[PDB]
Amino acid sequence: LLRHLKISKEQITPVVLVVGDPGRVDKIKVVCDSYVDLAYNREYKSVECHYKGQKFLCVSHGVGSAGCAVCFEELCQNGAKVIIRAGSCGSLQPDLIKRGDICICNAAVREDRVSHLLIHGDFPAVGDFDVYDTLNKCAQELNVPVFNGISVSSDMYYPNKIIPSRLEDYSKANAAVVEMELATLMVIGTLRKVKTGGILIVDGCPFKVPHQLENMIKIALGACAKLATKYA
Amino acid sequence: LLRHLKISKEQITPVVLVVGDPGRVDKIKVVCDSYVDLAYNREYKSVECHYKGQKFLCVSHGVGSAGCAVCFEELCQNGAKVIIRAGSCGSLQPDLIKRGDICICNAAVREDRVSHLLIHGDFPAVGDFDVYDTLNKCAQELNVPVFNGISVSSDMYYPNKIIPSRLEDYSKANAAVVEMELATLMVIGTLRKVKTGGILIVDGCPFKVPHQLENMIKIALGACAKLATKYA
Amino acid sequence: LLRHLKISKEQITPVVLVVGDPGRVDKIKVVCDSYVDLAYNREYKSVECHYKGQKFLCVSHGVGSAGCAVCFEELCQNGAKVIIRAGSCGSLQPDLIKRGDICICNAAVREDRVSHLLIHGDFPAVGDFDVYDTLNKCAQELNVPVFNGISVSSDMYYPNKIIPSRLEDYSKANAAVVEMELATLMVIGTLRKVKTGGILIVDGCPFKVPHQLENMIKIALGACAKLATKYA
Amino acid sequence: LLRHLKISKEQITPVVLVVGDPGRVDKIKVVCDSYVDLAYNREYKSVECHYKGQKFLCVSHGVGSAGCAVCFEELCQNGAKVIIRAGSCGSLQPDLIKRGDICICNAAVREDRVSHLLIHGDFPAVGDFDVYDTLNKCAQELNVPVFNGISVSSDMYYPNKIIPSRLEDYSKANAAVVEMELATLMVIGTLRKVKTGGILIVDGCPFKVPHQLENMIKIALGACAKLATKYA
Amino acid sequence: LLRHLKISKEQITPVVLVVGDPGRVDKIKVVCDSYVDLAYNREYKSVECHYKGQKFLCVSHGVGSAGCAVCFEELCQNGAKVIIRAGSCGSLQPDLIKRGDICICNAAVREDRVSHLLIHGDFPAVGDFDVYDTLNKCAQELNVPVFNGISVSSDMYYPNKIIPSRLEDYSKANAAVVEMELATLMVIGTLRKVKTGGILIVDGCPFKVPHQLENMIKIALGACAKLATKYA
Amino acid sequence: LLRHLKISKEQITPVVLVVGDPGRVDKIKVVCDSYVDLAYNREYKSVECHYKGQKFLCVSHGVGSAGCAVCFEELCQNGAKVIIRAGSCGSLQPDLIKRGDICICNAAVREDRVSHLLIHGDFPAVGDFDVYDTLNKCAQELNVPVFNGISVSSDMYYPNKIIPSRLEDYSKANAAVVEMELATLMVIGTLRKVKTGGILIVDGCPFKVPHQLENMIKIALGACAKLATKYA
Ligand SMILES: O[C@H](CNC1CCCC1)Cn1c2ccccc2c2ccccc21
Ligand SMILES: O[C@H](CNC1CCCC1)Cn1c2ccccc2c2ccccc21
Ligand SMILES: O[C@H](CNC1CCCC1)Cn1c2ccccc2c2ccccc21
Ligand SMILES: O[C@H](CNC1CCCC1)Cn1c2ccccc2c2ccccc21
Ligand SMILES: O[C@H](CNC1CCCC1)Cn1c2ccccc2c2ccccc21
Ligand SMILES: O[C@H](CNC1CCCC1)Cn1c2ccccc2c2ccccc21
Ligand code: NA
Ligand code: NA
Ligand code: NA
Ligand code: NA
Ligand code: NA
Ligand code: NA
Repeated sequence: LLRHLKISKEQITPVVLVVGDPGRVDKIKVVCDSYVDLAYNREYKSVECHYKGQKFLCVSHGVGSAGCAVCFEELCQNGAKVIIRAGSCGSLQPDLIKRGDICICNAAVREDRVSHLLIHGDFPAVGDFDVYDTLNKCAQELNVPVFNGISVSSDMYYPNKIIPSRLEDYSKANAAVVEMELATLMVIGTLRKVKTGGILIVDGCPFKVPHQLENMIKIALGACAKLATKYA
Repeated sequence: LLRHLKISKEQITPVVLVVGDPGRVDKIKVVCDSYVDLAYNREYKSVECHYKGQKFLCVSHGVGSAGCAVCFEELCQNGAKVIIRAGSCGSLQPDLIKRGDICICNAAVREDRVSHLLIHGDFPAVGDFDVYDTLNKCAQELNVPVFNGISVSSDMYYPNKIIPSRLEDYSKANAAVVEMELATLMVIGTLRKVKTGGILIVDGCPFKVPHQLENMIKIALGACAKLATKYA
Repeated sequence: LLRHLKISKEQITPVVLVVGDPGRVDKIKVVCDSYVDLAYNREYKSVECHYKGQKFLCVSHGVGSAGCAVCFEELCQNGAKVIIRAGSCGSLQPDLIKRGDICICNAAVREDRVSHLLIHGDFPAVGDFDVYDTLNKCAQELNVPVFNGISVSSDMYYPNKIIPSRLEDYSKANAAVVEMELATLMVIGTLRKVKTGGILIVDGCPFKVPHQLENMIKIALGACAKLATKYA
Repeated sequence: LLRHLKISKEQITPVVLVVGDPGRVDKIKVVCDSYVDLAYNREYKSVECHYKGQKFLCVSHGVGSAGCAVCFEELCQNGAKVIIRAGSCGSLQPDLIKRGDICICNAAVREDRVSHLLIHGDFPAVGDFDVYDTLNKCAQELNVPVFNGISVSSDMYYPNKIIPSRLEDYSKANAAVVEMELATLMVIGTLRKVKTGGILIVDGCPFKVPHQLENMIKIALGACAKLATKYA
Repeated sequence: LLRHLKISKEQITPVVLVVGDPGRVDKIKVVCDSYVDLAYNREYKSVECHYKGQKFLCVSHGVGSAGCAVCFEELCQNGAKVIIRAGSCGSLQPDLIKRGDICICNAAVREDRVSHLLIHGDFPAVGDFDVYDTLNKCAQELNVPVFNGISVSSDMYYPNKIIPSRLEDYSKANAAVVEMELATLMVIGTLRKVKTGGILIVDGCPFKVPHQLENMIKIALGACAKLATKYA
Repeated sequence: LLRHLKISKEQITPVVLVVGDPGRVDKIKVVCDSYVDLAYNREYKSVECHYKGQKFLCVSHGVGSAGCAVCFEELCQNGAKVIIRAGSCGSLQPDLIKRGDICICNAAVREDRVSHLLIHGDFPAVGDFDVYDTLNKCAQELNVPVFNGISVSSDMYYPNKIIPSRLEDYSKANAAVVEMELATLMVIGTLRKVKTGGILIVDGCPFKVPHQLENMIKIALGACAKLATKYA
């Protein structure tokens, strides 16, 4: 069994949908056609989802880059071929990207540590195009407006007042949103030959919805099934 | 209510015992005299422990520095005065520090990112002496052998083969153990005027027990009650 | 007139094809339907290309990141909306990617300086998806096999023996090819809201063709015309 | 003979008191019960002190981290087991820590270079607890009020106006005092398995006494004798 | 033949005058006594100059550090013994150093990347004294007033508004002028045992002539002939 | 009075000769024509030397960059115009530069901290040419063979075995010698508009004489008198 996910390599599907909150797994699994509870250890909850004729895991990775890296490494080193993260984010363009808006991200700022412990900082955190394109196409098909851009992946949710946050810098650099895991997923995926992507819903802004969440989940599930079809 | 711990500032005790696994909270709370379940959100589980006439929270912080920082910031900014982490670690001195051995750590290597987003890297991750001294004294009283030293707090649990891990370097520098949160707790505590400490049990070695865990938990609970007495 | 390109903002087309060698501009312009020589100053040669009913500039940017940044900034700050770089590269996967092979790159390693003088190193050098997708589709249409991957953009062509080159590190990290400008183009484009892309032909390997070049040029010209159609 | 201290390894006592000024050695040695002048080379003056039945060296280390490292390395590599630095410092909390106040420090900011040439910057500069506890206890016994905290060890005494000093940053981070050697002593001690500590008297503030110095010296001498007793 | 300069090692003279613009080579070669056109590839134009009885190449290196490094490495690894750069620069002391003024520089700020890929950043970018002295003496002989100082060699000509430029910092540090190649030439020369120097004419200021250019060219040619005499 | 040198600004001569050891001041002052003892505080000993009709201070600066910076800042901010360091060094080219050989250095590697706390690391540590030329000319006049090159100024005299020393790297980069202060003197001098230089005698090699010292001192004194003549 995987040391922390507590599942076997035989239970790892080619496509895996990852989310941060173990509770969101339970909310996702009930909107699939059926499911099989697999394991629940620490913040890592794993369920096998059945959707549109296809099967793919949904696994929670917990909050933050170092914790999610444990999850992602165990999946990538044991059979996963596609990992899509669905999660929440904050808007770095509050005049254009509002609460409830959905963003499909192709790349990320590596404001973590574990990616730098894996490869030099000059290396890009970048998603797989085919995964990005699949998420965009599933949204168009469901007639759900979405934004596209770069996510700032930061290990600091609560800032202090001594070292200035770089969020305003990255906003001026046209980063779209902020969250805490995407860049780690992307680097690990690139290093391990796993195709990755990310779809995120805005729930706040670091500067001065149920319908949207349902839509984002449908997009994420729709894309997982489309990609899973290729590997079946 | 605190955004992620989902408890109120009135429920925050002066002393808090933190652990990584929500399950370990449940294992700890039943060996106290009594307890009050408070909240469970994401990987953050909070319980009020009653032990030796005193009361103190036990809260899980999840795996990894960025995730535990969310927990620690919410406690430090809302009334906590003492935070002791009890957890697991790997031995960096396998000829001297063996599986099951217990280490009480006074300082830590800042191989994370969030501490660096809070204060310059030259700043030390260091625990409070009185907390360190209390944990040592509780162990002596229970006649439980312990080691003392520096912990390497690393955001990388699974290494890759491109960038060498610094664990051997830090072993040669006489670091005792490795784990993934202590340095983050220490810096946040220093910045926020919260006294911190750490007690850890060895469960592996990155290089070439139930009785010990019970002992470590007794030491941690013993020290929490001693410190809580001062604030009551 | 632009200070170094020596053309006017009115002569800047929405789509620009950039190459390193002023001579390659002359080789490209004669395979278009017609052309208009615009300017030639330093290594910056500018020609207006007419191809498949569309018009777009072809401009040389010279060798190396600091020199090409002068070219790219003048285009991005004066009307350019799409910049595609067509150039040469070295294979970082010599068993899979051979001399003459063509690579369409979505992202790049920022081993330059000017990108870091513009934005923090954690920021990704990433291309525009629509541009990447257009280059891939034009190749499929012409039945020309291509590879896709990350380029290492390095300011050091001739290494010395004191500081080890990171090329082997990035090869192990699954970077596909090496060249000297793509990452600079990508960051400048992201900062300036300009869509960028890159198509490259392998002409060597840092470790132990005319038909292919013609094909790569046809792909690059084909994609420029397709994108130019949108802005006309 | 040691290359720069000009004493023999047989003259090295288990406990050594270090100070910056060779003159302070002469002021310290005359308040002991008796003494033996050993050597004086460059700024390194060594005397054997006899106090409360015990013997321990008092050695000057000069101004600044690179110069004191020569002194500390020669002691640690030739028999020293405990090194206590007694010196002066500036207040980083001028509303709380005033001129003449005494601070016993447990850790330090590594704003030097030599510590970084010895071990990675993430490593903590931290003192030995038993040494820290001994200095605190000797002060309580003599009824001498003291403060405890982190020292900023900076290689820059005279700032210029181009690069901002980090002293205000570290003050906001709750560093207590500033001086120029403690962090270097701590890292060298940790690497060499030597127990270190520091006691400092405030003589200024970087921002907007004889009785206290006598008290601080008594505390330092008192602690040296207590520690020396263990090794005799 | 050299890969990019397209000349043979037999055509490399001991002394080489380098300039950025291929056009400036043509302007320089006609004021010599005679010349021999050698090659023109990319931005690298090479001509053999005959002046005051001596012979030395004049070669263009293009804009920017990464591009000029290709030129400089090919010369230094194939016989060159002295390389003098003559070029343009911006004044960092606008009250003292005005448009048209000439500066002979002995050292440079390494705001590039390739020098750092060759040797650690602490290493100085410094010119050869004898070359510096020769340029100064040739100016005195021609009664041409000149300034002397440090050049900032920056890879960023067009700044953006997110990361502050260090030009004001270096101006306060008494750097005289800014340009984009000198530091790269100096480090490569030091590493390869080639004597280097730089003479520059002010053509702007980053903050709030034909006679001078002719004078600067005469100085540069005068110094090349003097140095070439030693090797003939 | 200057805070640490304990002399007045009126006692500061335009030319100052600095050495590390207070004892070397006493050895130097007796070979001048006459002298005036000024002050002795900590490792800072100041004497007014009379030589060949001129007067100039000789001041000891102690061991190491942070300590000598205190000395150099007090001189540069209070009237000094020329500072020459005479000292010892280790050979980084043991096959060419042997024990007793004398090296006159024009630039230095900034392996310190205080220079970096004053100005960004890309800035060169470089000496004044006129000072360098004067030292070379005084040696030629006395028929004393000398070498010229770059010094590595390192804060680490005693290396440990965890982090590799860069001395071999810098030797391969053609650095001539190693010592511990020159780079700090050069940066401080450049920032403060003080002309600096360095002359050094080899007394060891980090890898696998009285007549020479007398010669080096004569050269240093000879150059001080020549420079002092200009300011009198
Ligand atoms: O809300 C998610 C954060 N979700 C996680 C936080 C803890 C568990 C789930 C996005 N987000 C940020 C991510 C990183 C740093 C700062 C922010 C931020 C600021 C304002 C609004 C949203 C923000
Ligand atoms: O076992 C804990 C790790 N516990 C956490 C891991 C995930 C959840 C709980 C200590 N530990 C390490 C911490 C950091 C990096 C490497 C190691 C390591 C290697 C071997 C043995 C123990 C090790
Ligand atoms: O050939 C292009 C380089 N083209 C430019 C070089 C000068 C003008 C045109 C790709 N390339 C590299 C780019 C960067 C660093 C190293 C290499 C490299 C090594 C071997 C083979 C190809 C290589
Ligand atoms: O006074 C000691 C400094 N003692 C040494 C200085 C030279 C010899 C002895 C503490 N101190 C500082 C140490 C570091 C950097 C700045 C300061 C500082 C500023 C104001 C007041 C005190 C200060
Ligand atoms: O003009 C040369 C630049 N020449 C080159 C530029 C492109 C081809 C030739 C000096 N220069 C700068 C060099 C670096 C960065 C900024 C500046 C700058 C700013 C104002 C005035 C002059 C300046
Ligand atoms: O001897 C002087 C050092 N003098 C000072 C040392 C303490 C007081 C005086 C040159 N030197 C080095 C300077 C820096 C780092 C390493 C070395 C080194 C190694 C071997 C031989 C000479 C060496
Ligand atoms: Na977590
Ligand atoms: Na983390
Ligand atoms: Na160029
Ligand atoms: Na460049
Ligand atoms: Na000193
Ligand atoms: Na120092």
